[PDB]
Amino acid sequence: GEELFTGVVPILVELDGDVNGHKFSVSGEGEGDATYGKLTLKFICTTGKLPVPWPTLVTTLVQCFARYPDHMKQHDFFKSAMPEGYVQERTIFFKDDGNYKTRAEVKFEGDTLVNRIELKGIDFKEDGNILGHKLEYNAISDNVYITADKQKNGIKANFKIRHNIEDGSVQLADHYQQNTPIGDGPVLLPDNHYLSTQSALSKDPNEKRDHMVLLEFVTAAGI
Repeated sequence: GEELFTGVVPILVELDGDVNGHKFSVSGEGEGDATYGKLTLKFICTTGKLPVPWPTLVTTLVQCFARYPDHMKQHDFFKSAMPEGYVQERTIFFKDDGNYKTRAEVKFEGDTLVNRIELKGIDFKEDGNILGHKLEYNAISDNVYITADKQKNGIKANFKIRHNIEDGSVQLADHYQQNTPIGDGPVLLPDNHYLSTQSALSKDPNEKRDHMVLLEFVTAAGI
């Protein structure tokens, strides 16, 4: 499956969301180059205004583009599941606020790597940091800690994202993740390791729709 990632691969992302009954959709396009762990993406809210802050969607909106060091390549579950792909599920607990539950299918459609997502958010506070849009449009960076899940023939992960709040404080988002192959072929069940991930958020000065530009680097480490 790793052979499918040796060059630059087009990416498409499609998300339908419902957070406390606020419905929305997001589409994204860009490119990934796993040789360098490099992702360039642009997302648009296709339904109008996004009802949650963009930074809170970054993690949900393709870890198959991680750069695995040569000495770690037998620990890359993500690429091993391709082209058939994998289901990626999360619960994201926003401290003192609501939660997102996400289910996504990541697979090739031809030469394009597609991430199709449903997101459901509940128990958010109307005037909290998410629905109240109190988070800075700021980068996120952290380590995704992966372990094998032999019983789903896949992986689990956990990590924290600390989103800056406009008052100088932090909104914690505790992520719990599980990935399961879609196909029935052999996949790589890894030893414990992590993905060092950094996402830089920006705006396209010519884009009038509600949107997010991302430049992201993802590198496997810890072995």
